[PDB]
Formats: sequence, structure tokens, C-alpha cells
Amino acid sequence: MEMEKEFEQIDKSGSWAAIYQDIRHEASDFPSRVAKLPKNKNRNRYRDVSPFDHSRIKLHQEDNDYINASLIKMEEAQRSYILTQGPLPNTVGHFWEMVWEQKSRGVVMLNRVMEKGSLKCAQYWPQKEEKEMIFEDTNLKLTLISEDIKSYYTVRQLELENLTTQETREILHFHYTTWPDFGVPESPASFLNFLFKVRESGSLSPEHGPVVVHCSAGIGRSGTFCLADTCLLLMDKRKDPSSVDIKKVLLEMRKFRMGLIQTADQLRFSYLAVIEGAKFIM
Ligand SMILES: CCc1cc2c(=O)[nH]cnc2s1
Repeated sequence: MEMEKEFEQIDKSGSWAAIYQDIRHEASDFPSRVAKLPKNKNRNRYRDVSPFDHSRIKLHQEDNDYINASLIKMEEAQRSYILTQGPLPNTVGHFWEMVWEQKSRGVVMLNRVMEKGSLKCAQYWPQKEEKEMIFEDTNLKLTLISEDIKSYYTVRQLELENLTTQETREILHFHYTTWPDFGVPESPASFLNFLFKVRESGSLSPEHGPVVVHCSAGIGRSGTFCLADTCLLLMDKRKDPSSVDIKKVLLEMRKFRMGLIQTADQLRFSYLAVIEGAKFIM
């Protein structure tokens, strides 16, 4: 079926939970043996969210190459994304090592450091220009260059230096700051505006490594971001845009990382975002 009328048909019939459970039943199951090794317990935020072995990002290190991060490669859309958990106190150096080694231009953050009164990720970037951060375990230096605070999101320019080679690179940090503590946003308008700002920066384009996107677990809000982006790109590429099947795209992405889209409300919100976004594109 088309999207917008499939949408109204699920609303009127109140069957979002059944649709979402079907997706959960059909989703791929691949091994995640490296994630579960005992030496990696303090590298995982949640015991039930792990990268598959076949698509995990490897650190260029011979001691321990493990990080909780996955490469999502979308062949028809010609887009790639790295989805990862919010960094932990003992993985902030690994996080920036990955950004460096994978040649990423942008980092997309969809959570606040504290939500619901608890810490959802480490304070992994510097908050003042004159107070830079050094990650001694991976030999990187990170400096805040500039910060632009808007009503729904903040953009930061960061400098990452590889202290071993003295090479430097400019990284863009796109921080969506207004996702509510409970539920999903009422309108997708500010989320779509944010997606378009990431796109306009070059951070999603083939001349760079894959964008790094995270929330707390790296599957829920993060899944909504890449699912909406890929669906809108396919609607632009194909002769028949109504042939884009959001459930099929989501199942394809779940071949690369488990659990993408965590609730039936996130599923409904993803439909809403793609529907509204397709009108603005034209
Ligand atoms: C001025 C260009 C824009 C495109 C776009 C979109 O596709 N979705 C949401 N906001 C915008 S702004």
C-alpha cells in the first residue's frame, strides 16, 4: 500500500502495536559473540543491545578492537551510517578513535547527557574553547572551536588532532536537544529541519566516511533518524515514489543492527516524518 493512506488505515484501526510486533518477529537474528566476551562487559551500556559480528566497527588496535557500533550500508539509496551507543566513561577515547579511523565528518547526537534524572551518556566533548580534552589511551586531542545554539538544536565545530601524527581534522557536532523525556515529538517539523541541516553540511555525503549517529542505546531515536533519511532519498531516486515501503526499509536496516525503532510510537513517528518530509522536498 501507499504510505499516507496505510497510515490513516492503521490509525483508524488502532493496530500500531500489531504492526510493530510483526516487524519484531520478522527481524534478522545474527550472532554477536565478540560483544558478549567477558573482557568487553564495561564497553556495553545495556546487556541486551549489542552489535552483530558481521557488521560491527573494528578499532585499529591489536589489544582489543571492540566498540558497540554498527555499519548500516544501504545499497540502493547509496548511504552509509554508523550507529553507536552513547559513550561510557571508559569508552570516550574509543569513540573518537572510531571517528578518526572511519574518516567521519559529522556526529549526530539525539539525547541529552542527563534525562529522567539519570546519566544517558558521558560528557564526551569540551564545553569551553580554552579547556580542551586529551584522551591518553588513544592519543587524541579535542578542542571546541565554535558553538551555535538554536531553539531545537545546537551545532558545534570541533578540532580533532591525532597526537601521533599531528594531523588535524574539523568535525561537526549536530545535537538535537529537544526530544522529550517520554514519548515522541508531537510534530516532526523540528526533527526534519534538523535532518536537513545535517544534510546541508556535507556530513552524509560520499566524499566523507559514514556519519556517526547515537542516542543512549543507539537503536531508537538513532533508528528513526536513518530510517527517515533513507526513505526520503529513495522517494527522490525512484520513478514511482509511492513504491517506497517503510517497513521493508526498516527490516533491511535491521540486518545490520538489532532493535532499530524501539516502540510502536517511534514507528508511527517515523511514518509521520517521511510523509511530511516528502511534501517539503517538492
Ligand atoms: C530550503 C530547503 C529545505 C528542505 C527541507 C526538507 O526537505 N525538509 C524539511 N525542511 C526543509 S528546508
